[PDB]
Amino acid sequence: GGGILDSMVEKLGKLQYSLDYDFQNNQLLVGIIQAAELPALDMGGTSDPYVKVFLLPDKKKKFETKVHRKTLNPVFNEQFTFKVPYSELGGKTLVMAVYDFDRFSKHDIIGEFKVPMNTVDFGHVTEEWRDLQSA
Ligand code: NA
Ligand code: NA
Ligand code: NA
Ligand code: NA
Ligand code: NA
Ligand code: NA
Ligand code: NA
Repeated sequence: GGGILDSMVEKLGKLQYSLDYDFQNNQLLVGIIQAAELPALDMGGTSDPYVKVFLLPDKKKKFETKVHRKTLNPVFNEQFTFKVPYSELGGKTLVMAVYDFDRFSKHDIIGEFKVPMNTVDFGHVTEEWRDLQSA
């Protein structure tokens, strides 16, 4: 069953987020809440996680949480706002990507996932845990 095991979702941790569309101010609100069970490094190391948060296909610069040093279970508790009228949302996709900050080399991705806005349930707050997907 090795081929089948290789196809399984790898244990790269999970991110909890929330989402709500503010119809008063016409903006998408995103909560980056916390991550859990991020993978250990070699030599028993922990990573320095942060999250990038952004819409596709939009080309504007990505939002980022603070970096949380030396933790596999960070609590971010950050909010981000996207000023996009509802009518223009559905064709877009929200991306959340967790990276390992390093000062001296490329920041390795830990993993990512995507939320197409056309299967967002508008008008109720969305909150879930999502397994980070390999990249
Ligand atoms: Na696997
Ligand atoms: Na694998
Ligand atoms: Na493999
Ligand atoms: Na994975
Ligand atoms: Na997983
Ligand atoms: Na995972
Ligand atoms: Na956590």
